[PDB]
Amino acid sequence: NVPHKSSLPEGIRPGTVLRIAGLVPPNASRFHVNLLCGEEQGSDAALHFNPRLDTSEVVFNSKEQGSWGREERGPGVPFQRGQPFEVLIIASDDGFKAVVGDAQYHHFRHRLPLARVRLVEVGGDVQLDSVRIF
Amino acid sequence: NVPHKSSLPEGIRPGTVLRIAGLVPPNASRFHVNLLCGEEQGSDAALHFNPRLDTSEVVFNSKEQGSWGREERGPGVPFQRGQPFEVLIIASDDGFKAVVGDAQYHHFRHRLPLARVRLVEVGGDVQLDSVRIF
Ligand SMILES: OC[C@H]1O[C@@H](O[C@H]2[C@H](O)[C@@H](O)[C@@H](O)O[C@@H]2CO)[C@H](O)[C@@H](O)[C@H]1O
Ligand SMILES: OC[C@H]1O[C@@H](O[C@H]2[C@H](O)[C@@H](O)[C@@H](O)O[C@@H]2CO)[C@H](O)[C@@H](O)[C@H]1O
Repeated sequence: NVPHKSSLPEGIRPGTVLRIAGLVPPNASRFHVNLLCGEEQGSDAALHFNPRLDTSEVVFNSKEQGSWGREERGPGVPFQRGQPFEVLIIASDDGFKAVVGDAQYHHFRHRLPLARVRLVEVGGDVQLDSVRIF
Repeated sequence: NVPHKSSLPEGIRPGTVLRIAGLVPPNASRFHVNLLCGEEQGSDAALHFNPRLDTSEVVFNSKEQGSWGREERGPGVPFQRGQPFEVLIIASDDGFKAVVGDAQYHHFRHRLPLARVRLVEVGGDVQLDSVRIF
């Protein structure tokens, strides 16, 4: 389906909320939500949120000068092929809160400063009904 | 018809999201969402979100020492009788962002210090499905 890419020219502040509503295809493998620091290829990523249906896992990480940081994995997979989903990604001064459904799924401490974030990206095996930045 | 009242023993910070999902009765006059700083009757209100189906308006305000403050009004009423709704109240360093539907509605700029808030209440003419604090 069409992916999402949107600029955040001033960055984001504690209280920024990214809301993604969609539907994991019935034969999906994996999709992702990126908060990048530029339009450049493989740019630094303050957050990489990667639900993996094929391997039954959800990986969190950051990227800096082309090398990945230490992965963090959440408890379980709050996604199912063929089911719709609602994701909130909430920026605090300490980290990102990943809310799936009606419960917080994981908390990802910042590695890159918030003010360096300048681009949001949503793609993969995912059908998107709405992407909003509040 | 049941009202929601839950304590925030650790308070709220920037990056906190208050999600409310419910339905407005077909005979509703008003319902309210309050962020109070204690369980006192007539406690100080850092925020008071008051949709009104009878006078067709949405009022924001703050209470301090029993006295209401300056009233702020949103553009229109994104609520209807006999219709479901979703409301996001997002706390940041500057104020509270009120989102209704899938669109930013209004921004209430802080009056009380955010650290005062220790309690959440939802009452009035409203039928609640979920009230989550992320
Ligand atoms: O961490 C984000 C990236 O992970 C890469 O895959 C990891 C894999 O998760 C890990 O288990 C091991 O196999 O090494 C790989 C990288 O070192 C993904 O390929 C990449 O797309 C990101 O998701
Ligand atoms: O909204 C704060 C309080 O307003 C009270 O009614 C106000 C009214 O909104 C205002 O237009 C003016 O006429 O003074 C009235 C009395 O303060 C509500 O009765 C109260 O519940 C609060 O909502």
